[PDB]
Amino acid sequence: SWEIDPKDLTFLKELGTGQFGVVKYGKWRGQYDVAIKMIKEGSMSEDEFIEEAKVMMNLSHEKLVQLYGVCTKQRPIFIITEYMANGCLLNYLREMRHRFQTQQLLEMCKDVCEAMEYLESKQFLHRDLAARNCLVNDQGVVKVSDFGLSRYVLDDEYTSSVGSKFPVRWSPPEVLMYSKFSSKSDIWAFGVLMWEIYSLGKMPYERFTNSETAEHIAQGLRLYRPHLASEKVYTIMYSCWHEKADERPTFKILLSNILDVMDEES
Ligand SMILES: Nc1nccn2c([C@@H]3CC[C@H]4CCC(=O)N4C3)nc(-c3ccc(C(=O)Nc4cc(C(F)(F)F)ccn4)cc3OC3CC3)c12
Ligand SMILES: Nc1nccn2c([C@@H]3CC[C@H]4CCC(=O)N4C3)nc(-c3ccc(C(=O)Nc4cc(C(F)(F)F)ccn4)cc3OC3CC3)c12
Repeated sequence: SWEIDPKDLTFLKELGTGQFGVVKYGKWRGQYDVAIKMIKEGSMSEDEFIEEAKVMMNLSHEKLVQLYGVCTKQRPIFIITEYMANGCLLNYLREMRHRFQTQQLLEMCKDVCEAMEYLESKQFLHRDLAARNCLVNDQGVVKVSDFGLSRYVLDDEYTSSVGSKFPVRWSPPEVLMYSKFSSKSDIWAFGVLMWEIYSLGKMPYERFTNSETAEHIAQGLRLYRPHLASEKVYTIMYSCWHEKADERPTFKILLSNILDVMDEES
């Protein structure tokens, strides 16, 4: 192995600063488009991160951002992945110029759902699913990335429910109260991600702080219907937020629900 020779990279454009590193667009061996992510020095538990990155090189799905290889014989480490020309899903949703149809928003949900069903089938949790960790290619296809990487973050503001950078707004009650992660905490976050999509990238619980969000969820209260979601779309995202984790659906059930709504609506 998975080691790419960094001398085979041509850097063409600075894409900016993403979460945990700078990303560049470039080519590999003069021909192939790639994204090159330079992992910020001191941000990750490096040996654990590299070992898991190499295991993850064996994952492949049309709706997962493909990992190609790594460059670990110098610092910063580089991760070489599929290049997603339309960038981060959250930024993309927030651009009102796109004038999305709701059928396009439901297709974005389905793309993510397929990717998560595949990760679950391979025994992987995402652990930080959110629009900010999804990317959009030149054809408008949404794919999931950054699966599992929260496990290697060294900054304590990101790693426990008490932290300022912890994804409180994408967490179920058992995560906020007891740090209980499971396939069902990924299901809850997926429902929040459908809410982000149908809200065109609004922050979940936008009028609340993280502390107030945790209290809201502790009182059994939830997000409410985005204007663009139909009653059936809202029923699907809401089903992800059952207080009892065992009552939440699986990704395979959500996928069936989404396809049924697509056929019915649009
Ligand atoms: N592939 C990309 N293509 C185009 C743009 N991209 C950006 C932009 C950065 C600037 C901001 C600014 C605005 C914008 O659109 N932005 C997006 N980040 C990535 C990107 C590249 C690599 C990985 C990456 O290395 N992922 C990874 C790596 C592993 C590992 F191998 F390490 F294990 C496992 C799982 N996933 C993740 C990426 O984006 C994260 C999802 C949002 C990419
Ligand atoms: N890593 C994989 N693991 C398992 C399955 N895989 C599949 C399946 C093929 C059958 C279909 C059918 C059904 C299914 O699930 N499918 C998926 N493709 C890849 C895979 C995808 C992309 C690249 C890839 O493009 N790699 C790359 C790319 C570059 C670049 F040129 F971009 F720079 C440089 C270096 N490496 C490499 C792949 O596997 C080979 C073993 C490593 C992988």
